[PDB]
Amino acid sequence: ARIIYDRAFLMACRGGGGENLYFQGKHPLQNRWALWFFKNDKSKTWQANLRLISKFDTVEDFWALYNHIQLSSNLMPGCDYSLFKDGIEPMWEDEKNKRGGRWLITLNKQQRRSDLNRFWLETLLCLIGESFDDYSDDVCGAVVNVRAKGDKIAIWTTECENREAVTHIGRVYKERLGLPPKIVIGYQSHADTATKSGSTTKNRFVV
Amino acid sequence: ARIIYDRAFLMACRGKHPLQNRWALWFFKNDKSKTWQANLRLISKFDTVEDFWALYNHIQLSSNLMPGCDYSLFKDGIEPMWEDEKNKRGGRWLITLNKQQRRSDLNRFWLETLLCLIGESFDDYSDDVCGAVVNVRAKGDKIAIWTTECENREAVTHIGRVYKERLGLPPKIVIGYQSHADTATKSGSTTKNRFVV
Ligand SMILES: CC[C@H](O[C@H](C)CO)c1ccc(-c2ccccc2F)cc1NCCO
Ligand SMILES: CC[C@H](O[C@H](C)CO)c1ccc(-c2ccccc2F)cc1NCCO
Repeated sequence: ARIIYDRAFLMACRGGGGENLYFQGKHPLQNRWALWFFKNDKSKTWQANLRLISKFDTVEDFWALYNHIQLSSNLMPGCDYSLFKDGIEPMWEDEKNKRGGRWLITLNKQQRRSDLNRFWLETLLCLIGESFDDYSDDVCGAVVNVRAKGDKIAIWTTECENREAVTHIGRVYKERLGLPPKIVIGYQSHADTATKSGSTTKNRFVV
Repeated sequence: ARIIYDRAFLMACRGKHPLQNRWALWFFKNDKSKTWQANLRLISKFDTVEDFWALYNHIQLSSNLMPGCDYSLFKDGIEPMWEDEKNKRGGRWLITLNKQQRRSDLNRFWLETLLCLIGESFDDYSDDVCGAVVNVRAKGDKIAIWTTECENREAVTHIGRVYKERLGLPPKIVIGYQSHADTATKSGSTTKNRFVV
């Protein structure tokens, strides 16, 4: 049976406390997850800029990692963070992303201060909590691109032709973000996003 | 929980199973026309048993063995240079192959070394492993496991003992652990060993 945590449960497991007696007191995740960082440098190759930070598979180890990064880390533009299921690289060329795409939220300059941290955490909860019912199996991961022009947050899914999975992910995600129903989010095939065709990329789906 | 694969398991996964660590394969060469950083090339990274074997099977089919060249597999975020923050206080267990041992032992010992790394073969003391280097040379090839701290005797000697076991070296063939700080100093014909097994 799928391990599913709602938003309230994940939030109550936060701040630590549990003794983890018998190694049996932590709350297991459905999936193991890997946190990645990708910098920009004096042309290091794409592989040399992509770094694995940490992996986890309990609610408590998620929060120790989240609380740590929140206390310790700086927010540099040009950088990207990704949380992906164990064994999927955060690159669209990966077997599990090549046929896929992303549900994209773009924030303007002003919304860095107000919405970036909030929307990123809400995104992470959706992933580790298995919030999309059977369609959570279609999730690969989520990416945050920290940029001067405006930040991007996206959930990556495995198959852009699975309309029922994709649209359900998008509905629940927009709901969990608490976006106004007139803020429309768009799902972009990685194959279209890889092609630079001018102004904007095509949306396969919108919610 | 720690991800440990014995030698039989890794061999049966060959032609996904996650590795404890992500690993980076590097290529380097002693050309003078170019600065050291121009000679250090990053080939690929991986973090599953299957992606290790796709990379190993590829390099085994495709690549040529040129002397003067070095290959290195290091944990993600450690450069294969003794000046790195994770190698500067460290050293290496060293296996020198003589000229005839190239044809017979280089490929075998290099693979057995790689299995020790990706499989986490040293129990808690695999956290002390930084990587492994192969120096392909005319005089005789060198294979070494690099560890992070030459003063961690219990970690170092356990690595050395399990490594010599996994290489199937006879107990008469003694391997030596050399601090990077001594190996950086040229003091004559060989370097001092901090430990021996
Ligand atoms: C520098 C902090 C960075 O900020 C983002 C861009 C906005 O929030 C960031 C990156 C990764 C994670 C992270 C942590 C645990 C699991 C998975 C993760 F992606 C958390 C944070 N920061 C949260 C608090 O600001
Ligand atoms: C010439 C190929 C070279 O040969 C060594 C020196 C002796 O063996 C070499 C280098 C790297 C790797 C390698 C591949 C995947 C992950 C990590 C690695 F270090 C494999 C090989 N050779 C395999 C076949 O012998």
